Amino acid sequence: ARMLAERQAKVRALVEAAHGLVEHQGARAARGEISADEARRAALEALRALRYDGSEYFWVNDLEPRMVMHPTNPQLDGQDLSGYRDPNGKLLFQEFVRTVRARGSGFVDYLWPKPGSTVPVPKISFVTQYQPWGWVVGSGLYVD
Ligand SMILES: [Zn+2]
Repeated sequence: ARMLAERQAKVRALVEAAHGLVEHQGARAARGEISADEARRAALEALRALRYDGSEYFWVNDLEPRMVMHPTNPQLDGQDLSGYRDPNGKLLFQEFVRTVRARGSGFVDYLWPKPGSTVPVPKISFVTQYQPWGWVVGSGLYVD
């Protein structure tokens, strides 16, 4: 059974929620209520704090690509990701940026550890963009 389109739909749906949260903050900056900086910090505070289905999480990177906020591997924060490869050599962050720059959003598969461990395992993530800040927002499921 497969059965996996359903899980991908749920990831897609949670990432769309994260897109909503980000647009909501951006809109407030646009109307001049908070500075752009406050808006970005409020979005990151919510994304850093949120989990779903237990330990599933969101991260944010920019278009360089450079990490903005990663909640389970925070040592990546501010690091240049161009050239970051998983163990099969995949430039996965470059592929996120190409996908959103070319299609607006979409699924990208790659190898990445589960929270709390270090062995990269098969992952399928939905990534989306918030263009006014040059952000990519993502979340994925672990195939196994
Ligand atoms: Zn509101």
